[PDB]
Order: sequence, then C-alpha cells, then structure tokens
Amino acid sequence: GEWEIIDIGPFTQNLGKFAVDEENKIGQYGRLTFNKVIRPCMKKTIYFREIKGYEYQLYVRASDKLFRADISEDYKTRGRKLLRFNGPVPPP
Amino acid sequence: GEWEIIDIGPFTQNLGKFAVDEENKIGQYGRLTFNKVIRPCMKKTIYEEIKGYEYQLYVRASDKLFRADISEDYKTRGRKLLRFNGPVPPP
Repeated sequence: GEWEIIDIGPFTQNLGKFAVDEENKIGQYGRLTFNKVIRPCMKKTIYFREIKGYEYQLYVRASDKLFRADISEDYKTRGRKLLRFNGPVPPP
Repeated sequence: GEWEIIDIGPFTQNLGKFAVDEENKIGQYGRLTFNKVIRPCMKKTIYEEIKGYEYQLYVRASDKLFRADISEDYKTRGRKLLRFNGPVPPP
C-alpha cells in the first residue's frame, strides 16, 4: 500500500493533537501547545482488499514551531501510536 | 497550490542525484555518495499560469537519510536545492 495526500480537516487536526499530547508525555522538547496541522498531510494504507492499519505523516505547528510526526493507526480498533516526532523542521 | 505524490522512476532518480550533487558543493555533510530515493516523493505545483514546482524527497546518501526540497522554475527551467536536512528518520 502506498502513500497518498489527505486534507487537513478535523480528523487530521485531532491526529495532530494526539501527536502533541503523546510528545508531551515523553517531554523531549518541554511542554508543547498544539496549534494546527498544516498541509501537506500524507497517509499510507497498510493492507480481496482489506485494510489492516494506516501510517500518517503530518507537519504540526505547536508552540509556534514546526514538527514532523508519524502516527500509526489500527483499522479495526483505532488504537493509535506516535511512531516519530522530529523537529523543529522547516516547512515542506 | 496542490501537493501530490509522484511515482519513483528516472525523474526522481535525477532529482535525488541533483540534491546530493548540490549538497556536496555546500559541504555541510562532507562528501556524500548518492544511494537511493526512498518513497514517497511529493511535488507541489505553484501557480502565479504555472510559476514553478517544489519537490520534497527522501534521499539516502552515504547510508544516511536526508530530506531534500528542490524548487524548479517553470519559465527558465532552472532548479535549486532549497534545503537538505538530516539525518532524518524514515517517513
């Protein structure tokens, strides 16, 4: 399964909040305040045709800094895990 | 304008080599050897009438992964390495 562009509406925004909420448990940057997920947002669907889960890559502004966050999502349960959180990075 | 994922092929391979060739002029990572373009490759089309394009690539060179952004001018066809960051983790 491949990567595709997705929009930055409510579902993506809540992915962003998840990422920042998970990074705040780790503490690597000190306490971040979620601002917004910006374009572009990418999803990889991991797989007759049957979806197992997804991988999201997002650019998340928090505390007015840009970070790159990768999130895995389970298709059946919608359990969610923060795989990576990099930055600050410049915009794509 | 819009971002899109594009297929990996000869075009991306040449952008990858360009990035590494340009970064080697800068010198920030020493002499890098091009290895591979890894998925995905993203392109943005910028409108003014087309003004130009912007590429984001994940480029393996000297067995380290870097993120490279390349701009391309529609009228001149000139290309520039805007940045080359890393090592970064895989997408």
